Amino acid sequence: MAFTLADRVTEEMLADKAALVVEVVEENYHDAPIVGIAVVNEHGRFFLRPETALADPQFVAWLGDETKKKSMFDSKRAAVALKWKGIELCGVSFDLLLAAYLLDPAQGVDDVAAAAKMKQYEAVRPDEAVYGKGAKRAVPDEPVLAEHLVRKAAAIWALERPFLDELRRNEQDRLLVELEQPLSSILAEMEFAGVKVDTKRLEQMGEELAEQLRTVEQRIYELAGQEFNINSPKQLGVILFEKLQLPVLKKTKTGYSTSADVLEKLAPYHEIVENILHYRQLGKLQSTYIEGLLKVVRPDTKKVHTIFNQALTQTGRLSSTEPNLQNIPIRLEEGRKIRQAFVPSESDWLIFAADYSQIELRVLAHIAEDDNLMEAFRRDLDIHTKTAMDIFQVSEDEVTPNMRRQAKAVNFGIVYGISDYGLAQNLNISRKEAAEFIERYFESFPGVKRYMENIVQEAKQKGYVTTLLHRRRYLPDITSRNFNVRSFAERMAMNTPIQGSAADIIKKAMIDLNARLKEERLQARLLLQVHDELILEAPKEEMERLCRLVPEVMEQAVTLRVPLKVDYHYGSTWYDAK
DNA sequence: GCGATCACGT
DNA sequence: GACGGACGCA
Repeated sequence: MAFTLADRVTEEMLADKAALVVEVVEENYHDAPIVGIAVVNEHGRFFLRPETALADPQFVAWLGDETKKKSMFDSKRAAVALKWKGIELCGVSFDLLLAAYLLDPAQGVDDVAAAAKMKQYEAVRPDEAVYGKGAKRAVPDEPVLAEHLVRKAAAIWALERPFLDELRRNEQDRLLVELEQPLSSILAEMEFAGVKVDTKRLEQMGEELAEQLRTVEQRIYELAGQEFNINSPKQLGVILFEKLQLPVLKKTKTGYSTSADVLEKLAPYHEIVENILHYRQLGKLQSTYIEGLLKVVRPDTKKVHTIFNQALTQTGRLSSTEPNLQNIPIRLEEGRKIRQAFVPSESDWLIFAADYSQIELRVLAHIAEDDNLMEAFRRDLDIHTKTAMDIFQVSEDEVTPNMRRQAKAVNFGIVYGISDYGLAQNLNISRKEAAEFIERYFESFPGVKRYMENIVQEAKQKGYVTTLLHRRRYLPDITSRNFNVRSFAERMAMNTPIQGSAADIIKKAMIDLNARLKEERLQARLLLQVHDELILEAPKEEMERLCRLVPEVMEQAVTLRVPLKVDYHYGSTWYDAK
């Protein structure tokens, strides 16, 4: 493009409206370099070196002025990288990444060029073509870098209006401006704050694990003949199914299955199997959680700073990476103790955790208007026990533990939209038997059945389904003549208004909570979101206020035909917040 | 640099 | 045949 390579900041660069590019090339933008800045506004196109621009008091003033509106792509990346430099970014009124995510989350828009292609704009290169792939990644020389950054800013400048126009046609403009963009700032603060980690406690757990892995690893070698890579399903498969001749219950595309569900059925045949299961559990904790956390914890602050991917999933859920903090173990006690290493950032603070109880089935009761399901939540029943009572036609005192377990698994399948092979699998029954359970469910909950039928028809007719706050998911596969592919699209038509509305609700709750915390002059702060749960830390003197405030704000985020209900706990570590 | 397999929470 | 971090091979 035609643009100015500026040696200093000028007044015409600080207009009331601009496309702004604050380029961070490193994937993890925490404390990462800013390699260049581009500004496009009514007066022209400008490239600035960050050493110049970020030391200029008027430019910094302009970045922080809420009344100076900026249009950007992935403003959270820029906001966080600037936070690490002590600079506040305000006034971002349009985020092209989030706009493209809302318009079609299946596109996988991850740079300006991919978003621009959605509106037939191609005068910008993909970041990968400019910087390189993995190891071959590099920042090019200034003339090349400056043209790329100005071309990205020019693209944002030209694309704001067509994206906003389509968002408005879809009734998603408020979803962008009042939900996703405010949430992006809250996520930035959460990531920047980080979670404090007790690294010595993690190290001693790693030491304990490494000893136990060593003991089980040698026991496996004695029970087998040879030594082998227990972590490679191929070598393990030769040992189990050829050397020891265990029955082959399930094959994979490349060989025999050694999944935990197959190994458990093989346990009676040979002592080695239980040890492989034990090794898999321990190795999971060591490699994924202990080693992963120690690798990414910042050694100066002893904090981990995750990155929440706000623009990735087709349901509207967040994801979390580097480290992923949304799948820290909790089901088994050995892994749950890892949560003891997540601690408040200040002495005499505590961890506070609040979770919605059954938000997805409450959402389902609301959208389906199912009388039976609505009444169960209005009575605040144990929904798994109640589902077992209806599915199996027994009174509450005849629900056995196994009945409740199988009803909970049906509830899981309904809440996530898993296939009948999925449900049969984790219930260890036949696909046919799993389908009969679903059948008995629809008979006890005929409103849910009507809703499933109607929403599949709606998806076929409109081409998409929507959530309570107008998030959209397109389902072109709903007319596929491949039965599996079509069934998958049908389940996604059912599931997305459920899981996606629950995502809408907690995102609004986060916005409301952040505003309420400031109103009430609390020091408490949000640290993590885990799909239906919010994790905070606060001075211990604030716990009593948070016990009243947090559940109320989360419960009042939307109004449904059934109440929402939030449980909460607090303690000295994340583990204790139970 | 990839594709494949397994496993964690919600 | 829901979704979203970590051998094999190359």
